[PDB]
Amino acid sequence: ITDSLAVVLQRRDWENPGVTQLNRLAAHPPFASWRNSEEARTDRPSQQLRSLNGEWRFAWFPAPEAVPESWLECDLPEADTVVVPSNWQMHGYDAPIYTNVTYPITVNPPFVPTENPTGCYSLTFNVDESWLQEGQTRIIFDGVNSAFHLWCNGRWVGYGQDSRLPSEFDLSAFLRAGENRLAVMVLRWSDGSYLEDQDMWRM
Amino acid sequence: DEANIETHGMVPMNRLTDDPRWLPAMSERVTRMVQRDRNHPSVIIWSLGNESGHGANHDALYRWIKSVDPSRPVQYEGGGADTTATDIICPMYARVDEDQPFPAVPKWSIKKWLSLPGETRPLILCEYAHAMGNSLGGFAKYWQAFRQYPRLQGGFVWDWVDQSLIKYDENGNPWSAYGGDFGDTPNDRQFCMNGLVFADRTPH
Amino acid sequence: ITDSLAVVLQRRDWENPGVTQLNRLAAHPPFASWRNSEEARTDRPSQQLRSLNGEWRFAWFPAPEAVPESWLECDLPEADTVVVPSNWQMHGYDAPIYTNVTYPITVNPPFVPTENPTGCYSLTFNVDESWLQEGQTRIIFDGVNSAFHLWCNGRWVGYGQDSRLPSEFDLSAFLRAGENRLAVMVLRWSDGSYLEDQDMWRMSGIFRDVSLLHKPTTQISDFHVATRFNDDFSRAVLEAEVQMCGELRDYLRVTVSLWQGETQVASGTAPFGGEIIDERGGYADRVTLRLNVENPKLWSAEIPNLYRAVVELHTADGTLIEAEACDVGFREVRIENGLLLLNGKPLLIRGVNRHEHHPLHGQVMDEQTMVQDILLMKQNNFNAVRCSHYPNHPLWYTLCDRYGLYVVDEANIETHGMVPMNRLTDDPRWLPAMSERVTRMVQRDRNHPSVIIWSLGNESGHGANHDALYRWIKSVDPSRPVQYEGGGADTTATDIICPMYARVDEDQPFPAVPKWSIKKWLSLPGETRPLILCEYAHAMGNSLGGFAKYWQAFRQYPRLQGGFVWDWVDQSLIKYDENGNPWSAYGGDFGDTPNDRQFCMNGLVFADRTPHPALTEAKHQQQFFQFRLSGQTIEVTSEYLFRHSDNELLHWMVALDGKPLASGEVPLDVAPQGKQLIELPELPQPESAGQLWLTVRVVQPNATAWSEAGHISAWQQWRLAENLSVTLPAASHAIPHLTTSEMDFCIELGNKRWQFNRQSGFLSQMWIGDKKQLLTPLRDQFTRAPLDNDIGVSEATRIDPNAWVERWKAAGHYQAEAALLQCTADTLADAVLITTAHAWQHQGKTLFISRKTYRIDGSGQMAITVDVEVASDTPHPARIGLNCQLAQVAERVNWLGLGPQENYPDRLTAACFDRWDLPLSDMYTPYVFPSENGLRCGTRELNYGPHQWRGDFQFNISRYSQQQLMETSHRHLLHAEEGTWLNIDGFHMGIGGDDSWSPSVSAEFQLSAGRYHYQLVWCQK
Ligand SMILES: *[C@H]1O[C@H](CO)[C@H](O)[C@H](O)[C@H]1F
Ligand SMILES: *[C@H]1O[C@H](CO)[C@H](O)[C@H](O)[C@H]1F
Ligand SMILES: [Mg+2]
Ligand SMILES: [Mg+2]
Ligand SMILES: [Mg+2]
Ligand SMILES: [Mg+2]
Ligand code: NA
Ligand code: NA
Ligand code: NA
Ligand code: NA
Repeated sequence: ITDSLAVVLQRRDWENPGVTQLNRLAAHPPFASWRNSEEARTDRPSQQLRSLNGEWRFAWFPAPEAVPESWLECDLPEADTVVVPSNWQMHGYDAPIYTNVTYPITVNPPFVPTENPTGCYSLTFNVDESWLQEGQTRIIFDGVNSAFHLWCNGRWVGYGQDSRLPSEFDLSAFLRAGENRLAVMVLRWSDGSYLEDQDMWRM
Repeated sequence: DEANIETHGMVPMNRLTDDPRWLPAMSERVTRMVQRDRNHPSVIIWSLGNESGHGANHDALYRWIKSVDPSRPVQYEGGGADTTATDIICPMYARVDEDQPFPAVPKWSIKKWLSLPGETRPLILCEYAHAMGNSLGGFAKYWQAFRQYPRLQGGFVWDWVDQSLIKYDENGNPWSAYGGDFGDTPNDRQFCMNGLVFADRTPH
Repeated sequence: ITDSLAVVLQRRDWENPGVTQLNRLAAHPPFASWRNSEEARTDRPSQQLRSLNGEWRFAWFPAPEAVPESWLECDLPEADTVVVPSNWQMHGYDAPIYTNVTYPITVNPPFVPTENPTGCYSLTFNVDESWLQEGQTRIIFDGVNSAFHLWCNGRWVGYGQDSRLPSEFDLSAFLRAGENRLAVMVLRWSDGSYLEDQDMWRMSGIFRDVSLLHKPTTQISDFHVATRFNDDFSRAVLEAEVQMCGELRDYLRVTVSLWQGETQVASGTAPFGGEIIDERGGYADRVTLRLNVENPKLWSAEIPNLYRAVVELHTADGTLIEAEACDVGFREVRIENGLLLLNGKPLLIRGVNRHEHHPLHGQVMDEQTMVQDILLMKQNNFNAVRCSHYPNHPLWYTLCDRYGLYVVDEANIETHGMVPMNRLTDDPRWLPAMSERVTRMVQRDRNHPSVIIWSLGNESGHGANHDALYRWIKSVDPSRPVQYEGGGADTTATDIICPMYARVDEDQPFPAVPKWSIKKWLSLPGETRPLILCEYAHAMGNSLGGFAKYWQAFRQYPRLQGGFVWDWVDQSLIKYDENGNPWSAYGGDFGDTPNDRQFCMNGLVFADRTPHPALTEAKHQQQFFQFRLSGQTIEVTSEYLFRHSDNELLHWMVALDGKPLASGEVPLDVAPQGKQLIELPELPQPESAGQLWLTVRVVQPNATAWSEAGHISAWQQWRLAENLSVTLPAASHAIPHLTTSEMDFCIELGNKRWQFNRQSGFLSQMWIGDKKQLLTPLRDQFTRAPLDNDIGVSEATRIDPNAWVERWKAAGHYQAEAALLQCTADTLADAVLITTAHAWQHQGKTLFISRKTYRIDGSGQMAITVDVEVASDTPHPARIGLNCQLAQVAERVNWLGLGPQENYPDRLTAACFDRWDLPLSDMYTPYVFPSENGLRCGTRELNYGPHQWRGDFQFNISRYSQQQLMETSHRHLLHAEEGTWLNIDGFHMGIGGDDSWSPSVSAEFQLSAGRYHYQLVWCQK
């Protein structure tokens, strides 16, 4: 219930420079968690590290509000299957903008426009329970533009800003053995946007 | 390595950078970077960001890094390319011999810049020789100067690849698109194409 | 619904350093929103400003969760009516805690404990709708500890952290005409708590003012003032920067006027829009004016010259939108070439640290008190104060501005309990939080002239966050230097070397963060900064020993620019006994755990603002006039930088052993930093025997704003001469008669009789007539009821085997047994002679040996001679003297020696040698935590009752045995003993105070000679 959109979006974290993250872990150099020296030594691949890149389900909305509560629970009918990672403008969802100096949105920090292209990404996956027993399990987004909320198995997890750095969260307490489902709600505009006026395509 | 901060559209440019309220946000942007990348030998300079004027938040951040990672110098062009927040004079587009004396943030000929009273820093252009379209005229002037003045230690050309996107015609023919080609508004058109190479990595 | 607690508290903002506020407005100097220039100009009261202080409804809960949803809606049945502002522990809701270092809660940032005392405050009020129509209405909390949520008319509004700064919110959209209701939920613990580990009582609530402010939609959002001068201060520039909020229109104007009372000194008007600042342009919504001022009058703590500045936001036609104002001081603070200057001159800080504390109100402040403090300080020669360790109540600054005191503004950050101390300060994650704490302060206080230094906080180690912040300020406000002691007192984050408790000449070389002798500190290779101690001379209990050493050094070393004593007032609270009797309480007195006991009492004054004796020592060492005596000439030197001795009278006087022979008066005429010679009239050359002493005092004929007429501001005395007595006692027509029992010896002479017990070897009783005179036999004494300093602990937990007391105890000083080695009696031609020798031992060790002679003559005088030997290997004893309990009890006490206040060997410079007479009561110092006190040194003659003692000693006298004192923890528990207790010391150890958690008594003050000798004469009238 407090995991409810209605509730979560109430705060409008994306319109507050004071909130740039929620429950996001601390930063650090790259980890693999090898369990064998040699492997690490030779840069092999670590099994404690797993990619979630691939097909995912996507759905676009003109606004966060328009997102339907069910989304949390169940995938949409009208959802598409998409490759991650990617930029949604690249898939026809909306337009990429090429402005230099001038902000794409109206200048009224820390406010973002009411119509803010929301992208609901979801993904269902499996987890070895071995992981579920001992240790700690976190998820990592190397890059999400510009802002976003996150749920795991219906449960609200956290929030993050800054499109260029990684975001990490402890999933440890939301995971179930076997089948899990992530629901990431991503926003075009955020207060972070005011700090991202680079002369490039806005995606 | 450069922090993710550009407030270029603000007015004046440092509207936010000079505001405490934004300090935390900014802060995160620097700290985190550092935290993440500091072990790579290729990173040799830290940069606070780009075109965000010059504000106190900058000074504070500059300092922070200095304290945390003294192994690398810090640079930042905003607000004149020679502020208290930069270890290197890193202007963008300063001419070899001509001065461009804008108010508040003039761009001196780089040879002159070095000699200003009290100036002691090295100078490296953060941006030079705009490679847009049929360009790069005058490149050699720079090289020569760089070669003759010790304190002129080079620069970074702007920039590598054109920021063009592919589109298709009815015949499913691909073509290079730029600003406004997506009905995107507002837009700056070709301005996103300043590379030395074409998006496909084919050389100009 | 989303206004629902259930929902709101879901987030648990108070357990997230990332969230320090929600919907809180921006910081700024104080606004009133006057709508009339004159009013603003004269500081009248603005109607757009309304106080919500008063009766409010309160209810307490063990936890936030326990709060009931209805609360939002309706007041509770079980609610109480309470006064705001206040601290709820002060009303019995829960306990106040007195812990120093150790955090009250468990260390697990950013987590607070589950049981967290919640206080629900509510208030219903009315609003003129006029306000409701146009403009903007916000509310302001000057102080709420530690964190809180807020609702208005059922609607959730915002959240805030940092107990020491104001929180503002726009109410504009929640107000209804007429009846409104606020609901504030306040929490004890928050993540903010981790940044608030100050050594003080841990309290909570809405302890500072609550108010409402009505402002135009288009208003003045902020402004700053700055003064620049020529090389000689012959001319200045006032520069004001103003910012506006609202919508911008070309007919807008700004006017800034400067007033000197009735006089308008300067004015300037302009339209918004700044100079180009960068490639994008300037600030359209700001404007900066520059006013020229010729021969401005400077502000100083010596002479707080003020000006009034008015900022009017108006239209081009003349219509005023609103006004704001402030007092302005023309002064320049700068560090140049190792020195801290003010208006070009190098300062000498006579400072003190001060907390916002009231014995009754807890942490709630008021004008009345504030002023009191100020007055006192000023009267005691203080010129500066440090806001240990958070921004103070706003009024304070004004007062200081007006009265004249230099101030150090300090950010609200102490993480003392962390480990290592900089665990958080060195963490980026905490940077934002920290940041807010500094930025906001600055934003708020920067226009006050009294603030001359910014401080980043206290005892939080040294971390990068510090450096960053230091820098920030430097950039934003270059007008003042920044200091910070953490991490060694000399880091990159401080402009001044500001250690705490560094000794004058001794080094304390702790690892990583050694404390060098301050003279040495300056000379370290590459060091160039000035040094000012942020804390020195711990005033806990009977302390301040060694104060003068500091003063002297300060005076001799240029770069030593003073310090701040720690600290002003004891942090004691009042309690009541069953008889509804009030009494001073300290740590643990509320069952508070954990606690640091007396540790919260380190003031120069008692919570009621009653002075400790130490205060005087301070007053004297800090005097602004210095004297030198040469021949018949007195040299006077002024330590004023800016004023002339225009309210000064010098009274002098000569006395012989107390007998005044001549006195005079001379008006002072000295320039700041100048000398004045005073020629003395031929002095009297008494024949009589005794000591000739000269004494001078400085008086303020006329009253001042902080002093009464005839105030004494300085004094000094000198011994001119000595005429030794060569006379002899005339013959007695008789001589005492000795009688020997088996049990003792009896000396008789007239009505007089003396008895010495033969087994004890002591003078056991004596009679005058048929009246016994003693309840206790006269005997040697080598110890004292430990002083705070002797005990020396800073944490209840940690005991120092090196503490004096520890050593004394362990040595058996407190329990050694006397042993008669010998006792003899003999009859001389003119007297009777008694001889004794005792040994004090402990476990086979002989600690001391005492050898005496008593000689009674025909005149009925008893002369005593004492010679003591002390084992080289025993710890130096606290004292060497005698004691006894007299049967009698009298009203007054009269002596010829140093006085009149309590004075100790290492704390007696302020004392004067003269003849004093006081009531017995005054001979006792009611230190809350009791110990040895009331001593007076350099006494030659003492009178009590029919008795008289002569020699050269120190003594104390009261109704309490040392044992009682030593055994009672609170002043309120002592009770007078049967007669009068008298302690006569041939010698007494110093008291120390460089710090109170280590041995701080200088060697020159220890009883280390090994051999001591003293004599006395006892008689009656
Ligand atoms: C330097 O100039 C180029 C112009 O093409 C870009 O705008 C960069 O972002 C700027 F830093
Ligand atoms: C300096 O020392 C005193 C000791 O009584 C207090 O703990 C202050 O807070 C500290 F800064
Ligand atoms: Mg935000
Ligand atoms: Mg740009
Ligand atoms: Mg918080
Ligand atoms: Mg402390
Ligand atoms: Na070169
Ligand atoms: Na470009
Ligand atoms: Na000095
Ligand atoms: Na203390």
